[PDB]
Amino acid sequence: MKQYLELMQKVLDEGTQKNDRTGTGTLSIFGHQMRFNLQDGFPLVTTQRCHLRSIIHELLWFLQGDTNIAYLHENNVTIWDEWADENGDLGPVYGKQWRAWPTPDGRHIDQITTVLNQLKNDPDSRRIIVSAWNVGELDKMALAPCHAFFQFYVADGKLSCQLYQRSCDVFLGLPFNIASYALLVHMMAQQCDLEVGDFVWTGGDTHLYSNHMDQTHLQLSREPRPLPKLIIKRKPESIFDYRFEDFEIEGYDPHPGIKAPVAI
Amino acid sequence: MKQYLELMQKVLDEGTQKNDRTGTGTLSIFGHQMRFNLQDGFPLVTTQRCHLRSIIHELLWFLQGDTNIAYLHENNVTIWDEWADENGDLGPVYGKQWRAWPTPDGRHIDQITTVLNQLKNDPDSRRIIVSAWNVGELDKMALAPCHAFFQFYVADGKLSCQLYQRSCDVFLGLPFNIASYALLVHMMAQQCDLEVGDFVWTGGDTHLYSNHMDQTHLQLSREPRPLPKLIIKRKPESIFDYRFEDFEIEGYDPHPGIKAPVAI
Ligand SMILES: O=c1ccn([C@H]2C[C@H](O)[C@@H](COP(=O)(O)O)O2)c(=O)[nH]1
Ligand SMILES: O=c1ccn([C@H]2C[C@H](O)[C@@H](COP(=O)(O)O)O2)c(=O)[nH]1
Repeated sequence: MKQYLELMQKVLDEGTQKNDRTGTGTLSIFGHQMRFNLQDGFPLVTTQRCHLRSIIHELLWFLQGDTNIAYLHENNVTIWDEWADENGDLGPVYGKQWRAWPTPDGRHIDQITTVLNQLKNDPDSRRIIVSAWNVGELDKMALAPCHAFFQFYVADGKLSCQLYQRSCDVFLGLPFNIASYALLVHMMAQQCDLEVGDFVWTGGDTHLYSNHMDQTHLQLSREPRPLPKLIIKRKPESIFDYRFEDFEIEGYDPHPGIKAPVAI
Repeated sequence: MKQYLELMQKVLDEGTQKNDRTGTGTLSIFGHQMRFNLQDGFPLVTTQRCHLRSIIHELLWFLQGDTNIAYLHENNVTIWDEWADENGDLGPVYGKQWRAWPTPDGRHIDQITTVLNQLKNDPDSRRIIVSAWNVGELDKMALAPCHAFFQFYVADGKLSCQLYQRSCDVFLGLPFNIASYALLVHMMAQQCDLEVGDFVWTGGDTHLYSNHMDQTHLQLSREPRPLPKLIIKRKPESIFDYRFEDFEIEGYDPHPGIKAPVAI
């Protein structure tokens, strides 16, 4: 995508050498923002083939408030294997904070339902927020939330959403983080009878790993193709009733996939 | 300031009519980001006189973990009077979340000290974050945090900071939110022996109230003056030991102040 490739070029031209936790260096910039008008089409990177299958199951899993990978395994989705323990537990990550944020007084807060209530009853609210940054449970999580905080907004019958991502691997992580939240905006809007608006991506430490230089130059030489269109085949009774097969992406014609290896 | 006036013009040209909770309409945009190189000077609006006295005491108060306005009153700072109850309590707002985020297991998390520890021991960390968005305590707060979440970043000996502000009154709130966090970046950097870098402001619902149109046009006709320089007179033993008199702003020559009335 145009916005995506411009970011890639910006990290190359303006990034500072910065080390990560494993010791692999990165080229990093701090603070960036991109906007995607969802009416122009589904924001799925075309300059390299992205497989949506995993994204969709992962999102459905988050909505379930599930933090054990069993559901992912029944569908042979292995993207969280790296972090799970022998029982397949990840600790109180995303889904748990979204659906059951624990309070000091013994309650569990359903932020997803809270957000739906606000979108239907008080759409002008400037506090329609979901946060996975639960300070008191950070130590128990396999990993600290990257996509930590997001806010919804309604104006003229259009649902917009801004995500704050504290850390971002532009090559390997970003394509998937964008498609994931754009998808959630489409589900949310369908359930609230609103049109889709903008998905605003805001990043903190936005970077490219130094061992991904050839892959980046290769993708930077490719030309963006038309964006696909997302179609939701049915309208479930609630946000927790979607199923994998309800979604179809039409018109997605990507350039070949590029492999990016990681150090251990 | 240039970035500030450009935002003001953008809300006028691109904002959508949106109602707020009191019923006063606003012109609103969603998602905006500005960057301030703190080495270029202290980001205090010059196209209208801003009084830093209140900003400074409020910040010192936040750092104390104090949520009762008594300290503000001893210094005749009344900016929180509107929200306090008869005892002068605001509930678990900013200072309490910053210094004593309560966990379900009975602990109180000092996010400010946590952040200092990381800046000194693990400066490359991509998780140096402070959040006031404590979902479990929102109902008890006089008001939901506007400046909800911020992240620090170190690269080449420079301390940068990005604030996520969910809601923003460009005329009345913004000048003060910027100066407040820029000040905190200077204190933080002094305590960690780092140079100051960039303060990145990211906003959610960014707006101007409709009864502030004349004031906005008046400020938009003024020319930005040189930015002042902040000087910190001494180096306290810790981040909790600053005092009002440690700060001096030099070279601040603002245009006259503009009053903006609010509906009740
Ligand atoms: O959804 C995700 C999850 C992780 N990352 C990246 C950012 C980093 O390169 C790494 C996490 O490192 P820490 O940031 O946490 O340290 O993975 C993403 O880009 N997106
Ligand atoms: O630090 C602050 C605190 C409040 N506001 C503004 C944003 C809104 O105009 C109002 C809060 O309204 P709600 O957003 O909460 O609804 O005050 C700021 O700009 N800055």
